[PDB]
Amino acid sequence: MGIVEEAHNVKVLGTGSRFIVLAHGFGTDQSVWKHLVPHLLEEFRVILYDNMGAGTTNPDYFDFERYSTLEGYAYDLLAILQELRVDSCIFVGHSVSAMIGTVASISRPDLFAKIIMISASPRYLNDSNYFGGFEQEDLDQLFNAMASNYKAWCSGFAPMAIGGDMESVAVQEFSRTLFNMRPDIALSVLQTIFKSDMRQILCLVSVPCHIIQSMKDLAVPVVVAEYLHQHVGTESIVEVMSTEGHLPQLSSPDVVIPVILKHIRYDIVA
Ligand SMILES: CC1=C[C@@H](O)OC1=O
Repeated sequence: MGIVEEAHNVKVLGTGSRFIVLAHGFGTDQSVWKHLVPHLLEEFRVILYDNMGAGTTNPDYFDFERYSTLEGYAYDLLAILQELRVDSCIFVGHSVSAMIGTVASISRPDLFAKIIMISASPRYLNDSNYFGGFEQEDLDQLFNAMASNYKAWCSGFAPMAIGGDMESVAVQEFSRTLFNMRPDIALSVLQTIFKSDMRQILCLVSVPCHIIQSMKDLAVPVVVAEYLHQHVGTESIVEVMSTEGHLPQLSSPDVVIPVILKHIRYDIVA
């Protein structure tokens, strides 16, 4: 394996000709895609990778300056796509990875045939002019909790992010990946995500975007999906699903997998 492949736990599965890249969100890893991957093996070559800072990655590679902005993660994605020699791909970014691929696509639009966003937001904090879902006090509270008892925070956060029954399998799975992060990395990364503001780069997007989210998502009001639709600088489409949860591809795969497959297969009218 190449040096980049190894560092990000890169996997390339399936026997298709076209590439599809699945990029996971905060607190989880490439296993979040477990219900989707079996349906792509015949049509594509599926690229899975882990973000630096996930519990599956080496904590000594986490460079706090590099990842102080989402650009740092976008550089990692480009490096992965280069090492693998992708010509073009369909990119599926979950949570923060939606914006990471968006940033990457502005530097290299040739690499991206289409972006599919799941549980995406360009900004979580409110503005007298924009509703992201959170005030600064909400954040201060979250971070005080994380810093004071990470193990306890993971147990209470997991059911909230996942939604539905608090003793479900998906909650256990997310709870476990959450606690596998080094607490100071988890704290730093979630702060970086919650403070971010990508609104101004949306009009520069030149790759069509499919914007998918649960109707009940603790971190993404439904109006943020409309916001991304309005401000993305090219063709885009919204699909709000009748599901609850920030990781719906994991907690409601029976419902969510067909939606993602639909947006992989069909294209938006130019
Ligand atoms: C999983 C997730 C949390 C959200 O705030 O952004 C993400 O990446």
